[PDB]
Amino acid sequence: HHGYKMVNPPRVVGNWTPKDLSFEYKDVEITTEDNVKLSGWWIDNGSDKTVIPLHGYTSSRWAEHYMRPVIEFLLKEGYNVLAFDFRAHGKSGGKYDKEILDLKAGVKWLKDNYPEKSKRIGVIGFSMGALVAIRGLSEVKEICCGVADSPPIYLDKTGARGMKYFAKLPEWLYSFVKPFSELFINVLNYTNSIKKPLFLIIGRRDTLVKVEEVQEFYERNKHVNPNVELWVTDAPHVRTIQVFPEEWKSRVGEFLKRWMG
Amino acid sequence: HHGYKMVNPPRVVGNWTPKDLSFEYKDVEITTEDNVKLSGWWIDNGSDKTVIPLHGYTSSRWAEHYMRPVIEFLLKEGYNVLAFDFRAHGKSGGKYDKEILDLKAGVKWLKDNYPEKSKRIGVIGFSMGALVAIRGLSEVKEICCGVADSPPIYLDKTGARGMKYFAKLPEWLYSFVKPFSELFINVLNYTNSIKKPLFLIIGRRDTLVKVEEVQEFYERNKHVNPNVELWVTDAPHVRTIQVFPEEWKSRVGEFLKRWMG
Repeated sequence: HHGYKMVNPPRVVGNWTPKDLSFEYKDVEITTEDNVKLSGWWIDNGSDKTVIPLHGYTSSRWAEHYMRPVIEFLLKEGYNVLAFDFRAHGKSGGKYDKEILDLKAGVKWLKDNYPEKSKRIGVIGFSMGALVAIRGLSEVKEICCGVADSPPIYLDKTGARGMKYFAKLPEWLYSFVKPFSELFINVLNYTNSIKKPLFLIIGRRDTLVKVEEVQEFYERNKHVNPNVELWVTDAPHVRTIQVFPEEWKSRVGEFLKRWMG
Repeated sequence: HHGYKMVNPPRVVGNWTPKDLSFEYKDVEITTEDNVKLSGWWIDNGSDKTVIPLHGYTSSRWAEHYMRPVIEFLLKEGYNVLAFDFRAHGKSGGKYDKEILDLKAGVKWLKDNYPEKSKRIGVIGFSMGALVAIRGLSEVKEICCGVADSPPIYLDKTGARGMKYFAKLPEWLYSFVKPFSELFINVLNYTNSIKKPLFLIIGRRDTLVKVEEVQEFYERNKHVNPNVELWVTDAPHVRTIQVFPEEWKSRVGEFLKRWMG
């Protein structure tokens, strides 16, 4: 095989909007510093606080097993929400590292256009989005706190684990899933630079990320960050909010109340 | 679940070009009647004959297990080749029935711009592309012959078969593959309208399309088409050319020589 010059994620657009949660919202376009046009929802909930939920690789803002519940949860807590698709995902433009530019653009859009709605900004990321949340908490000054649910710490190891499950499929399904494996950053370096409140969540039934990996991130970061916390759960990858919704929302709700005001 | 408003196929771009086969080629853009911009290779091989190889759903012109071999084969036979990505696949534009418009646009581009290179036009399709080849042979007058390798005859049944294999995967892989199942036309109607040479190829180890389905298409069409042929092979879906390359190329080469001149 000769490899792949380029592998763009699938684009999945769901069939619900914040209207289905009984919240008014705007469809907006956000432009990044490298001129990528992102698609998102601006959901003005009458707050001076905004939380930005970040979806995973190959996912989108619609993912019903974690994005719909987290957006509903955030709005019911009274926060404003900006929820956008990462580049090349969902309805966003761009051809498929750079997702930090997407988050920076979203924060800039809030500060430029709705500063009164974004006096405080928090981030919640899932899977790939949890890595972007971690990077954002380090590099984006306007973010005051972050939740990182199932962050891959060792991208190569996580990639290799996924591959272990490809052996079982029929050949047509294999050639479908393989390019995204091959398409699939030093995460631990961020343990030195994150000094802001951080809530790490990792599940024991996660077949992509080991609890030991997130535990080591915690052990390193806690020596320079007095507000990092770790929750080890009994759920699969990014599905604590699905399997343990009451506890996830209680704990994350308390964390956000603590830092968002 | 609320369903999917829209599911765009993954975009897979490989790392080979016709230069790697030692053939000069042009990167071209072809515009459909509904204004979709397709990407393709125009490979002028000094012939008055062009063959158009059509890839499958979620695939692209690069697929190394059938598209690279068929393009190499066609060029070594001395045919010109126009090889494009269907809408929303590979490098082609469009948001994801309509693939017949893509084929019509390719044929129009040849006839408009290179009529001397396309005195005869043949089509070879694989999987979804084989359905488009069948439809093209019926509806596009400029096409003189077609090869349909592994055409789904009953799209709903083929879709249902694929789903049988989803039960085995870990939950993260499932939510990845499911939208394309749900996203996934009366094919047998074409048995009445196809009157031009048609080579049907179907494998016994095909887990998506039953040999009986393609056999029934053959039985119906042969009463109005004196030049339809059927080859039942021992290969998996679209992989006769991979498992039996010499026989595939010998038989398809003879078919094309018979009709292309």
